[PDB]
Amino acid sequence: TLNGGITDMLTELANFEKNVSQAIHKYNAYRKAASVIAKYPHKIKSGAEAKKLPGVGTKIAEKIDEFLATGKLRKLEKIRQDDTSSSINFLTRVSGIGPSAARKFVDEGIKTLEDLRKNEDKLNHHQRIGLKYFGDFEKRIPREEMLQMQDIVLNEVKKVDSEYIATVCGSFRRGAESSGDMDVLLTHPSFTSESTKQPKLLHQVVEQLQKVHFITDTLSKGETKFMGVCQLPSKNDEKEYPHRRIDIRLIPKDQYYCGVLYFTGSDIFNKNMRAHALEKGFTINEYTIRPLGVTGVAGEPLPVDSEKDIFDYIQWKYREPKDRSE
DNA sequence: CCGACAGGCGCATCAG
DNA sequence: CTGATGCGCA
DNA sequence: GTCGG
Ligand SMILES: Cc1cn([C@H]2C[C@H](O)[C@@H](COP(=O)(O)OP(=O)(O)OP(=O)(O)O)O2)c(=O)[nH]c1=O
Ligand SMILES: [Ca+2]
Ligand SMILES: [Ca+2]
Ligand SMILES: [Ca+2]
Ligand SMILES: [Ca+2]
Ligand SMILES: [Ca+2]
Repeated sequence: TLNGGITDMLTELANFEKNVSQAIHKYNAYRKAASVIAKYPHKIKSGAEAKKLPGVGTKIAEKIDEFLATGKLRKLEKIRQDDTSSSINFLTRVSGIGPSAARKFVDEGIKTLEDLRKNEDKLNHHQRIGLKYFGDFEKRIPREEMLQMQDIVLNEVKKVDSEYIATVCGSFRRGAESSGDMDVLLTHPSFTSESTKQPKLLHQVVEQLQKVHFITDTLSKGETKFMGVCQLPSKNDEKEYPHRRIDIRLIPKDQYYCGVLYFTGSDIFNKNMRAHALEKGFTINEYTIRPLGVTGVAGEPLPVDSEKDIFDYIQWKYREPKDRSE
């Protein structure tokens, strides 16, 4: 809230570039700016003051100038009244409709929740589930409920095979008091970078979670990654809990820390960490950290036995999950 | 100035 | 059918 | 939209 007006403003423009301009690099640029301003511990008095931050430049500065003086932004007022823009922006709030489909729907006269709800035959499976649980997917998950979802998931995973480890990552592991969804990192000794000795390792976990009515829906599902919906059981004469987005990723056990670094986030922390490693001659994915030879070719994986080790290689002081939030 | 800008899984489509 | 490209999302 | 080489 310190520069809340400013970071709200920038985030809105970020969402505009992504969903309407389909300009993914302007999106990121505005998000980087937002991020850096949020962490800045003085009430910003001018654009010039903000320009001294990395990722804030000439044009965001002018925008901050206009906002400080008048309390709003002309470019945004216009965007707020452009019907098309607002309609394309709204439809992307549905899980499974990105900038492209949203623009296609709006060209065909589909602009509202009602339009969607009586054109189910035009949506793919994912888009349909997102529509179905549209309101639920935008409620946040209190940490108390995340703690119950974690208990179910670990216990059921345990029940399929005691050798599995499941770790709830995302904002939950960063200690947040509320979460947007649930991210589960799954490992098992039969799946490593060198061999897959059992098949259905992810499937059997999903199947067990569906069997106890915890996973209610499936958005997509391959061998290593599941994306879907889950729900806590409710007691008698109570309202049902909202349905919730759940992601489960099966990662090679020997690449656990690159993996858990990756799903712990935040999204911008990773982007800033991958972007900083690139500048120091490495590349990081969910799997490995590798060096970069002059040609742009990735060297062979470096040894890693902790989250901390990854931070060393790119000359960063270890930051606890709590301190990786935006 | 002007080239990247993080990286990859699953689903969907298109050319052959 | 592969293989390549784009989308939506993590 | 921003940066740094
Ligand atoms: C979406 C996204 C996720 N990630 C990583 C980091 C995230 O912690 C993880 C998935 O987390 P998410 O499920 O996106 O949740 P979150 O960490 O954003 O927190 P919230 O629930 O409050 O929205 O994957 C990226 O590196 N880049 C991205 O763009
Ligand atoms: Ca700057
Ligand atoms: Ca969406
Ligand atoms: Ca999450
Ligand atoms: Ca997620
Ligand atoms: Ca029900």
